[PDB]
Amino acid sequence: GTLGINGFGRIGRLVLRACMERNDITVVAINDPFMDVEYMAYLLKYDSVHGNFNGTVEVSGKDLCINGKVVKVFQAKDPAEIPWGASGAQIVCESTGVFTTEEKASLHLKGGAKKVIISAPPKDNVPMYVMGVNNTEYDPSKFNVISNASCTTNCLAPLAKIINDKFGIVEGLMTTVHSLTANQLTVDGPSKGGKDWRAGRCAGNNIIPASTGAAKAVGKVIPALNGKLTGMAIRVPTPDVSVVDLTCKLAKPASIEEIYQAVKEASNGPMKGIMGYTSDDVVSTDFIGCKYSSIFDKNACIALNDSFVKLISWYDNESGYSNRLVDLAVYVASRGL
Amino acid sequence: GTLGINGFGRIGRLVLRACMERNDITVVAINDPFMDVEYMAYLLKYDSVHGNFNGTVEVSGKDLCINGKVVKVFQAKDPAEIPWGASGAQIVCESTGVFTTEEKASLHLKGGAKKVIISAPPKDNVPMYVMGVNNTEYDPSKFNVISNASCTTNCLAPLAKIINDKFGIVEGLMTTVHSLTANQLTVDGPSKGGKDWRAGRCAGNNIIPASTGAAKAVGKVIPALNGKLTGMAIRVPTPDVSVVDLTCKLAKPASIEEIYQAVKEASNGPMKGIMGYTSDDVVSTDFIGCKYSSIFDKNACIALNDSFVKLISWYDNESGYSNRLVDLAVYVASRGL
Amino acid sequence: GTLGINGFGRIGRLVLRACMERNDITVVAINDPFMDVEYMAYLLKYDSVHGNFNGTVEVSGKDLCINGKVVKVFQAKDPAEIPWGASGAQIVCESTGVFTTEEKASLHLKGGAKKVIISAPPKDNVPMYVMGVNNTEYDPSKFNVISNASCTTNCLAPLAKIINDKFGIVEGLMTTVHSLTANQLTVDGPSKGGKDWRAGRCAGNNIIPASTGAAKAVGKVIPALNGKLTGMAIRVPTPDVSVVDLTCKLAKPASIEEIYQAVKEASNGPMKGIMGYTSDDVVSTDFIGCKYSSIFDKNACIALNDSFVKLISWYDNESGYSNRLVDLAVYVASRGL
Amino acid sequence: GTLGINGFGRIGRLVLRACMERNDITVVAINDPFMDVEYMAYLLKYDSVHGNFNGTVEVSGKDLCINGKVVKVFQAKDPAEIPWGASGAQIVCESTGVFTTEEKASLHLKGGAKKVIISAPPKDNVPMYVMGVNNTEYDPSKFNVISNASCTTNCLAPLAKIINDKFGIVEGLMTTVHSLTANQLTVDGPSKGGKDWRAGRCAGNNIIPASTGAAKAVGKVIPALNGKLTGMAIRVPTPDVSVVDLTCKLAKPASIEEIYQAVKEASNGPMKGIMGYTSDDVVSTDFIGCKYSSIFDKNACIALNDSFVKLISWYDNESGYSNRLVDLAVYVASRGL
Ligand SMILES: NC(=O)c1ccc[n+]([C@@H]2O[C@H](COP(=O)([O-])OP(=O)(O)OC[C@H]3O[C@@H](n4cnc5c(N)ncnc54)[C@H](O)[C@@H]3O)[C@@H](O)[C@H]2O)c1
Ligand SMILES: NC(=O)c1ccc[n+]([C@@H]2O[C@H](COP(=O)([O-])OP(=O)(O)OC[C@H]3O[C@@H](n4cnc5c(N)ncnc54)[C@H](O)[C@@H]3O)[C@@H](O)[C@H]2O)c1
Ligand SMILES: NC(=O)c1ccc[n+]([C@@H]2O[C@H](COP(=O)([O-])OP(=O)(O)OC[C@H]3O[C@@H](n4cnc5c(N)ncnc54)[C@H](O)[C@@H]3O)[C@@H](O)[C@H]2O)c1
Ligand SMILES: NC(=O)c1ccc[n+]([C@@H]2O[C@H](COP(=O)([O-])OP(=O)(O)OC[C@H]3O[C@@H](n4cnc5c(N)ncnc54)[C@H](O)[C@@H]3O)[C@@H](O)[C@H]2O)c1
Repeated sequence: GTLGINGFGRIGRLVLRACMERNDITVVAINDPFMDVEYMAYLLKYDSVHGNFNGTVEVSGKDLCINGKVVKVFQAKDPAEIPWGASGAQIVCESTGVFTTEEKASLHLKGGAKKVIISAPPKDNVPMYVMGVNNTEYDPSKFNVISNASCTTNCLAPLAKIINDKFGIVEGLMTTVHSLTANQLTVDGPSKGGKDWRAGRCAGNNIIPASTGAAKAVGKVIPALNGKLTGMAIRVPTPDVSVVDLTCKLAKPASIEEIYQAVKEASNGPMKGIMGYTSDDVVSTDFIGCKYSSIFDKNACIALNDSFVKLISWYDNESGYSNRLVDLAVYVASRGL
Repeated sequence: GTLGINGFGRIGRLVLRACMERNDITVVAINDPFMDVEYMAYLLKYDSVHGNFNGTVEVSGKDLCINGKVVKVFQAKDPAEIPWGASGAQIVCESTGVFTTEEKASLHLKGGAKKVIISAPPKDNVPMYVMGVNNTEYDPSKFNVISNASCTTNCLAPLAKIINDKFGIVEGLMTTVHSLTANQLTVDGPSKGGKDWRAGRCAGNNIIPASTGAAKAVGKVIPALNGKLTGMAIRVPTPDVSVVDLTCKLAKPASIEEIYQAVKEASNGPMKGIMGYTSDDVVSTDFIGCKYSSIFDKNACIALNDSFVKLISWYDNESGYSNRLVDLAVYVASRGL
Repeated sequence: GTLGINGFGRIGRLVLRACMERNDITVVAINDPFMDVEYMAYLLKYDSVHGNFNGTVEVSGKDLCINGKVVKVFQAKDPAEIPWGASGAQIVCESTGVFTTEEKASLHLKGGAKKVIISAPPKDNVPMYVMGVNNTEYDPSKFNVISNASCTTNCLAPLAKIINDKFGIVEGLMTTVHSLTANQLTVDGPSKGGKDWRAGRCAGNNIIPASTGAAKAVGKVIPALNGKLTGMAIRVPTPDVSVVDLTCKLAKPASIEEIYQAVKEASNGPMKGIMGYTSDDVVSTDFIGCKYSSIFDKNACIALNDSFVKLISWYDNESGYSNRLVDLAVYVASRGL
Repeated sequence: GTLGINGFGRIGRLVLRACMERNDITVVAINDPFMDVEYMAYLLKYDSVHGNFNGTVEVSGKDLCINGKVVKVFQAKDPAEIPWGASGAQIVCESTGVFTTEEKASLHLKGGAKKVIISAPPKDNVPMYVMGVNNTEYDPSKFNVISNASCTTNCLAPLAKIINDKFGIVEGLMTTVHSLTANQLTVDGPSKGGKDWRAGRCAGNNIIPASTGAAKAVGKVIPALNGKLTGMAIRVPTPDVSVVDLTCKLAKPASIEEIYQAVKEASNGPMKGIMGYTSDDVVSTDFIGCKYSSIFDKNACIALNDSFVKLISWYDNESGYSNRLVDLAVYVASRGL
């Protein structure tokens, strides 16, 4: 099982770091036109959130040598031009943020990639898989280009699945309090695209409302919840770790204690490694580098009555997501190509 | 109408700044044992959020001279010892955070104060008034010690009143994304009281869940909503301005447009000066120094269906609250003593 | 005296805000291709540091109406294409950051501008004027394109002039602790140009060393100090206000008290409005919106001996600079064209 | 070699974490009256800078069990009352910040401690040792109570020793750009002691000048430099890692390259483990958890001429200092008692 990364950004670099921990997938090629091999080596070795790379990075010459293993480096604007097949890359992690359609992401298959995982929710009807929710619905004969959804969908959908299966979600509304991202700016200025005028405001001293499609995305991943969730985000100045705040009306009565046991039962059985739980007095920094998709915080939750609850789940939007994308690439490899 | 301030902290100092804008109430005495007159002058003249004091501050000698008017200064630990009557202070703004019972705050009446406004939700059954919600229920013959509730209750209760009167709230759950406060710490350490273990975590790099009684407080201020709201807070690193995120099931169908008109109608009529609205792409810094209790953000709100909505309202937790406390002191003066 | 702004960024917008306070210069046209008239109106009305615009902004139709006065708006990538003469703009404030040569900035004169002020230190030998230092050396018959230097050069050169004239600078080394800027990124990523690899690291949680040419620039503005100063910057997460820390060996003995009087004498005479001083326990937020170039902080300075001193001067890098650029445009207008 | 910790704050807790990495010293007792055993366990297991404790923490019952080893816990205000001898603690790390005299810190010897290390510069003439500078001057027959100096003195004195021995320091002035500390406040308020009025200003949005005695302290640790250094600090909002900026006139000519080799030679020989160096484009976050006292940043330094240089050295003020205090406790144990 071999992996190519297009776009060596926050997700592309932490996907690389996650594979270097992992014995059943290897990164064999990277493409990023806005950094040479030496700048790629620097942004890999040093991270302002995730700390110094655990291992060795050197430049061998238009290639990286990461823990002693050769990683071919490319600088191609066009996906059709990256020689993925020559490099021996079977799956491409597409993490540029700018090839989020089947039309655009399928051009990677001309380079000789077998499968493409988009690291984003798609602009079209590319199927989204979330690990431990609907990843086993994946059909290798039907799709070559798939999406791993967003950080937030990977947080919310495991929690929503547990809740819906055990109690039933009638109606739900999510807020995500979300750490800041590359789309935001250090000082007030024109947003790229003049599209989210608010995203362009000084990131470090503002609470910034954002639209997110994450909650409607849970309706694709869990069709039972189609039209039962919507949601909004609030961007805050912290550098990493985000929190989903899911308000739902339940079809059956459930105490927070009953919900906590339902979560604990799934975390210790079918969603081992994806869903986690805590009863500790935790704060966002406590999950930097957490590999779980979703950590249910028992003591932060509040119920109005047995039927109407607000549930709090943490997620490392950088590190948790990247582990899931590597999980899905391992899973997709096991199903053939 | 004359005002004494006990506790020259964030609320005590901005109450002073609000009165200096105001022609129908004057601050005549301050008490704070943890700052001398010269340090009081400094913390008044300079503010990291609210900017340089608009006017003159000098030390005349154990007294302040603020815009040319003498303000007597005291350094008394015990409220029974502050000579409020001698200084000519009729109302005491009690903003220490440590005399939030009738038992403790009534000791100010021994000093010759006529009325006490607690600048906090009380630990006992002191009545809470919120301006433009239930302030006209105040009976001067029945209470000498009253509370102005919290910043958050002053944000949520005007919005909840508008919504409940027009559509009816069945059930509601609030999240407040709240700017950081004096209870928090710059670095991880023992909380004062070892009570909110999470509040003691490094304030500047963490998202910190908090308990808040603000939403249950709306059930005292609006008895129709007793038991219909609860709520939680999330402390974030921004220095000022907070946002209430009210998820409610409504008894009547309402679009966000219908809710926006209901808010606009109340902001331009009975809640002039308390409730505001915006359709601009606003972010938290845009309300620093806003005197409104609550600014409804039309474009941040989201409805799941005609009956289940999430509403977003901003509030300057420092400046908006302080104006309301000065409003209530003016109102309480007009009712006698 | 009329002013056109090319580049409606942090400096372009605060130059506009400074002129709206000012009765002897008017902004008559703006050019920015990366924002339409409606987005320009938004970024003008709302500021995360400088607060809500003091006055009215509306869109009249591909034009702004700012405090009731028409400001023509353009969206041209090429300076040769902006019709400055048609709009009646005599001086162009060139604040894009990308036309910092005479070759590139002189193309504005094809549009019918008479004079160009670059809002940056130049990449070539365009002359730099600093107000109250060497602005009277300006020869209108010799130069049409001039530079206003940097924020830091405007802080350091008034202080260096006072010190050098009174005591004599033998050798000096500057550090500027500098608030974050549009060149920085919210999260770790490729710098624009792959040039300052460090500038591309997460701005909000890092102390970031930077190169600055500000101190060598003081050697152009004050030729007596050519080769006597160099300097470096440290970027820190605060949103605005910077501090120059000038370590100098002096040719004559001077106590900090003697230096404080020298500064006070110049602030109250020849550098009225440019150089300021404080003996208060000030912190960076206390100078947000300060119009001075340089505020000498007496109590932060330290001398090793009568000859070797470290001097601390604050500056609002956004607001102070923008006032100086408007000052220089008023001055340049008074000298002819 | 056994260690007791008085004061389980940032330094007390990271001293514990450093010993748990270390095979030649064991923490056997902790005293902190402002946290019970359960709150001590929480503040040990979770850290907003240093991440989750690497190992196990449980409460056995008024005792901790840390990686399976019993650590006795006390809650005594008075040092004379802590039974250090009963617990088997030979050295006491005194890290409260409030027993920084021989008079006060010697009361720990009544509890049956043999030696006391103050984790601070002393208010009196307690001797200061810095590891790899003057620690071998320590005489166990002459002193039972010693100081490990400050974080900054441990950064500056190794660098100053290398520079002075090789080139000679004529005169030097230090600035430290310093991460925020427990003395600072989240919002503007009275400083504890009304002493550093500036330290009491909102920590997260301000650049705050501070006095530091660190540079004069280098004159005790290196008597050759008595009266040759002074220095000041600037507190900035970052949560950890600080940078010393040493401007010195040298007695011999030295290029930054010659200084870099002098540092490299000492880092790889006599100051192995204390002094480090980097030529990478590093930023403060890159040294979180660095165990070095001082990391010389070649590419951030600047020389005016061969004789007058500004040198930049990083230090983790929390983690680097704590390792040095554990180093000194190991060293002091090896010399007898
Ligand atoms: N960071 C998060 O919290 C997060 C979490 C989940 C998903 N995502 C998604 O992942 C994607 C990337 O996010 P990010 O945070 O890493 O952003 P980023 O800006 O840090 O990374 C994008 C990278 O792609 C590169 N790139 C741009 N155009 C390219 C091209 N034509 N070919 C190759 N490389 C190109 C850029 O140079 C950059 O390094 C987005 O779709 C985003 O929505 C981000
Ligand atoms: N800041 C906010 O956002 C906010 C908003 C609404 C209400 N409040 C409430 O207002 C109160 C004060 O809040 P704050 O933010 O100003 O806190 P703060 O810590 O800034 O102010 C409290 C002040 O009281 C002084 N004080 C303490 N003990 C005293 C005594 N015995 N006598 C006199 N003065 C004494 C302290 O020195 C300090 O200056 C609290 O009850 C708080 O919950 C705060
Ligand atoms: N902010 C500071 O502290 C500061 C202080 C002094 C000087 N400066 C200098 O001023 C300049 C601008 O700085 P800033 O902080 O405002 O940056 P900014 O990024 O906020 O502003 C630059 C603006 O120019 C626009 N622009 C880009 N290309 C253009 C083009 N071809 N035509 C017209 N407009 C174009 C951009 O859209 C943007 O709005 C730089 O040279 C900078 O070094 C900045
Ligand atoms: N954090 C740094 O960067 C740094 C670096 C080097 C040295 N220091 C020094 O170390 C000392 C502690 O610093 P810190 O940052 O850990 O501060 P801190 O406030 O985090 O820790 C002090 C601890 O001492 C406890 N304490 C107070 N009174 C006590 C008493 N009578 N008995 C026992 N415990 C008591 C407090 O509860 C607290 O947990 C200070 O002298 C400081 O100057 C700090």
